[PDB]
Amino acid sequence: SRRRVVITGMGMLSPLGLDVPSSWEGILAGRSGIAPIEHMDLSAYSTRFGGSVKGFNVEEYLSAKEARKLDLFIQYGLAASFQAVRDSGLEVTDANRERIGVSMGSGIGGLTNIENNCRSLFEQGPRRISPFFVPGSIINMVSGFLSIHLGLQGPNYALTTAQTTGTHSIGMAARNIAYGEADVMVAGGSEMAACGLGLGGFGAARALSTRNDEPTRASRPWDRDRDGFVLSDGSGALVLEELEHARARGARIYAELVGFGMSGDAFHMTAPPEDGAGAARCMKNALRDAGLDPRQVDYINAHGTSTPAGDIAEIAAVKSVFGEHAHALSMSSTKSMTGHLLGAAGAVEAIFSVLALRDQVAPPTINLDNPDEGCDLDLVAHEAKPRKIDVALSNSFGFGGTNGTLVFRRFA
Amino acid sequence: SRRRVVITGMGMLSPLGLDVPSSWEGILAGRSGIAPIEHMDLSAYSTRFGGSVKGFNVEEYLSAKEARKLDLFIQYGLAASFQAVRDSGLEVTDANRERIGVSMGSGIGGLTNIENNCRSLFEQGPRRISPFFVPGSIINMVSGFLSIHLGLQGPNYALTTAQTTGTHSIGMAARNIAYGEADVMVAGGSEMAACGLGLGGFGAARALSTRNDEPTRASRPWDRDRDGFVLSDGSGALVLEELEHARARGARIYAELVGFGMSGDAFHMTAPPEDGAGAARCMKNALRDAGLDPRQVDYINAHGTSTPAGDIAEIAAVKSVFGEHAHALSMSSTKSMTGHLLGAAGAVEAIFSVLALRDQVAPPTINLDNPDEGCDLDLVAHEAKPRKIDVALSNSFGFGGTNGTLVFRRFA
Ligand SMILES: CC(C)OC(=O)c1cc[nH]n1
Ligand SMILES: CC(C)OC(=O)c1cc[nH]n1
Repeated sequence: SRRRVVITGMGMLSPLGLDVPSSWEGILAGRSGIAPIEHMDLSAYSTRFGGSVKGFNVEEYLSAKEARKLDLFIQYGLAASFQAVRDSGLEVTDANRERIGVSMGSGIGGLTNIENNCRSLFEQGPRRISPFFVPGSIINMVSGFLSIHLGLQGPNYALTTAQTTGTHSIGMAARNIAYGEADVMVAGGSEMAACGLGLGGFGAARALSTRNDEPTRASRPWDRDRDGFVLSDGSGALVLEELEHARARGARIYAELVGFGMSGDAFHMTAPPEDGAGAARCMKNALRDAGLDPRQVDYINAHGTSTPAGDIAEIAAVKSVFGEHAHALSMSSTKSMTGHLLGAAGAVEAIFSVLALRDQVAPPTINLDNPDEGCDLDLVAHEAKPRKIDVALSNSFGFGGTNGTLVFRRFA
Repeated sequence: SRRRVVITGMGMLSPLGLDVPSSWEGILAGRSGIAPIEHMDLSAYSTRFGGSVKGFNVEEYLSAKEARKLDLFIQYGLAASFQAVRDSGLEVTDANRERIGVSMGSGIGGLTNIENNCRSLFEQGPRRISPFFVPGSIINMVSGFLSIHLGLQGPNYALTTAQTTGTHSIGMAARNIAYGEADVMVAGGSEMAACGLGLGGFGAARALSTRNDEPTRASRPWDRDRDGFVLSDGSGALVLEELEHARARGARIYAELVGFGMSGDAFHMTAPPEDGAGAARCMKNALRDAGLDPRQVDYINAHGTSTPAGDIAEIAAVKSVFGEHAHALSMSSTKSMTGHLLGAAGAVEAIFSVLALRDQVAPPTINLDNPDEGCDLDLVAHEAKPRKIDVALSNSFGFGGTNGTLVFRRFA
């Protein structure tokens, strides 16, 4: 028998807010966080908008001198991590520091910093590269810096599974705890790929919406006029904790993490199978892991990226796993409002699923004006829907056909 | 509960060879794979040599049309993976495809492809960025592409823990199998960071040997005249398999994976603690996980990077863990010959530890002409040493204070 894993702290930066409550208020209000990007010249680019973190002050977390050593994706991950630990009320001691670890990841990592160092290298040569370039850019430095700042000596690692990172990081941190390798883990993801190589890279593959004239309507999952995903920045972190450890210190418990599934499509480098067969195996794996019947699922936070192929494949997977119950559950994409935070998408979407359980409200899919052929489920179009939610599922699918599913249940 | 995990296949690209047998021959001969770098002009750099993969032909594995879209680290990862799956004799079928996954990691990933696309962006513009930029450069796509080519539908992910990547990848893939998430995993790492940004960034940190006049003598772990690590390229992959699954099909078993340790130092972004406190915690976790008496350890494949602080912290950790027995075991650094493959270092060094068990020989630490103060263990100076080896341990330490230990033993 495994130990049980509960959520006792959450932290976030998103295009809707600098913490969880501000973000969640934007989610329930149906607000968009998408705007034209201000921090660079995008004249030559086919996409000029995305979800930026507005008003972030790294000096609430680090000295200006510490912060100069670290890429934005690392600053964002540290901010979500410090928020989640504070939110949990956990006290790190000599008695428990070896039982507390970190799994914070990223899809694309230190693109901005690499881009800024390339400028210096071609302009002036290698003498102008920062001494902190390597440690300040590598994906495991959110886990490393957090562990150094807080004295965490438990398992210390980072996942990178592109758009699935946040979901895999959380699920494998839950495994660490379930099988007794740690009592507490800080887990999630962070991303800041709005540089030329990000917008340019995804733009070259024709993956991005180009609705430059109306950025707030660009992200429209399952709508007949969708034209690709919206690139967004930010971070999510959750304090995962063994149940008996949480109860002993009187921790506030948001929800229980009951299931985790993984699968590979083994199909294509960027496209899903049109029946979403890998996403179907993943969800069934997560439900078998939790000991749940499909009929017990009330709410799905979809991957729902606003791509032609992805959105439909996910409807097919849900119809196949849930049969008739596909028309009773509610499913929405919060990416209609946040855009796609890539490696952080699963971390902020885990937090939205947990708060959907806490508040007993399904977040809306905004911009769902004309649902496409076969998109006939309850996708919570336009407006938040209060409803009963005992079980919430969160899905992430990524480049390489790598899939993750998390199942959260109410804890009483 | 926990199932046992064995090694049934191995694969490698290194500075010593284009497969496992050729690389291992070089190891037991005391041959250096370090040479002046040919593929670019380094006259502006303080380090002008390293361990390149010499004479690699990707058209032994993949069409030139596919290879053109993939960073070298992906090419190197696929080559090692294809060798390991063939070496295992495993047949992938509809009956087992959902039970075979992959965890191939990298420390920095597609830095050469990123540097080339940065040139295009700055010298020309974003219209010249490759449509294959993202899927040809991001770390999770060795796992991605390998699943696509072989039809692997099991757990599909990637670790990024800097110089610890290869050791954590193998260790967490063994956990997947032990706990029933998969019956087979392809696990290890790949690196190719030998571009301007890579040599420049490690250069800016003064981390690299500048022994340009004698490259084969630069990597000299525990020697008094060491002056930093040597940057090297390549990949290691291993087929991990549940014991009864391996027995059922009549697999050739190289060794058993009995122990895995993780720990965080929580000390510094890049420097080890002088007493090797985090390495010592990590090795003790691994030895308890394996159900062993520390006096059972016959051979240690050291991290042994040839840095002033790293090499001596590692002696201190070994003396603390093993006491008087630290004088009876043999410890060596294969980095003396290969240099530091970073994210792949733990993967090739796991394979070198397994072959030390098959052939009952400790690989040499070459270049160890004048051992430093307190470096008075058996460090197998100059020449390979045949001896009894029932238990072999492989250590990796990384930036962020991330630590990993693998314990292997002989199997009936
Ligand atoms: C991103 C792509 C590889 O996957 C999807 O969009 C998807 C949707 C349902 N299953 N996979
Ligand atoms: C890579 C660096 C942070 O750590 C080491 O070299 C080391 C040696 C013993 N403990 N850690």
